[PDB]
Amino acid sequence: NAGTELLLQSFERRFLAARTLRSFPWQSLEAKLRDSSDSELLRDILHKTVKHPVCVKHPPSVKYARCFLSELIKKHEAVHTEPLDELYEALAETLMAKESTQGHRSYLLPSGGSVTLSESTTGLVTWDAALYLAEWAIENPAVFTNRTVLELGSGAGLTGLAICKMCRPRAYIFSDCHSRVLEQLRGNVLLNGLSLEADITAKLDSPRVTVAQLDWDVATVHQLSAFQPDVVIAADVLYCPEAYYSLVGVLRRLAACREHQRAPEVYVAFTVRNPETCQLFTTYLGRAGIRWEVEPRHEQKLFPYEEHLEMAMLNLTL
Ligand SMILES: Nc1ncnc2c1ncn2[C@@H]1O[C@H](CSCC[C@H](N)C(=O)O)[C@@H](O)[C@H]1O
Repeated sequence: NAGTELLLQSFERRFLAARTLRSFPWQSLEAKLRDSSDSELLRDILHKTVKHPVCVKHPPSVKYARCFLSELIKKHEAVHTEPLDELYEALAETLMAKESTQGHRSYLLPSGGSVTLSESTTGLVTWDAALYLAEWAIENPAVFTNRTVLELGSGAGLTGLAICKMCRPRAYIFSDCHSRVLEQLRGNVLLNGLSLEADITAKLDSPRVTVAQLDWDVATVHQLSAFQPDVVIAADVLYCPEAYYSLVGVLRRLAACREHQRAPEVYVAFTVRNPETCQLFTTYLGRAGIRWEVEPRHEQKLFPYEEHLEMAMLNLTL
């Protein structure tokens, strides 16, 4: 019984997150369909995916839906041909009507809510390290509760939206330098029901959410002072070795910004796509006077990661 529930959770989370088709656990479904002639498992998969309420409100790209339903029909055809009307009617609905419009990826939260993002086809995508950092923030809510959080390179804003909906920060500052990324970020913040600080904030439960432009290369000590962060986080921001120096300079300025009172806690998570990345970043941090420790690997529970590469996260003392 436990295997079936875990399989259903896997299918739900992987379809909602629009993960790659090859990542779906088709072999466990094959075994379960071979052991039972009951199409109710396929029906439960149907209701937890294409007919899931969060999908119904924010559907993914129609291509994804039709490929998924075609492969699910193909897996249904191998076992006893008890025709399930719901699968074919749903595929009819997907195919018969509408256009591609825009895509959506949704991520479920422990509170029963969800984070819905309208990321499109490199900052316009939700990288895995964002999922990793969001999970870590969910399992360590004391770091952010009623705190001021500044994210460097928010991208689509998955991590920040998850933190705003799970850890109750006092204020959250999404920061990026690319204009289209910031536009999609504001659209995603409004899509998830969060009102910006410029707008009149209501009831003080809503965190003061701001989407500020913050280019790492020219960010001044005054501009960074203006934010007054208690925590600074970044995820998958180590794309090129040259940007290491820009990011380290930004952290340097951030510490220097408020010489009076202490420096904020800095957490940098990244996908280890090249060990040279981590080694070079650590050497630069040591040369700049920032101390660093490796945070322990946390069990990956909620979110389905795209590539399952080795994840890492550094706690930096400024
Ligand atoms: N020099 C710079 N200054 C400010 N932001 C930068 C930057 N260089 C890259 N970025 C931003 O950093 C992001 C890295 S992609 C990571 C996005 C997000 N953290 C996620 O994991 O989904 C991009 O969105 C890009 O816009």
